[PDB]
Amino acid sequence: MHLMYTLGPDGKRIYTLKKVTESGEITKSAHPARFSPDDKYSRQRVTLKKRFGLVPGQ
Repeated sequence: MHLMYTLGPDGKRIYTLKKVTESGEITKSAHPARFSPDDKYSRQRVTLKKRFGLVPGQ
């Protein structure tokens, strides 16, 4: 039962994951406070289906 959907900032199904390879720096898609992390807005089907591009790096 992997892959999660969020309806917070908008309300749809923010695609993401929790498994080991769950998004990048960010906790997973969605917004952390300001347009930063992928948010699941990194066009799915790209890369390798892992994470959504990440952003809140360090």
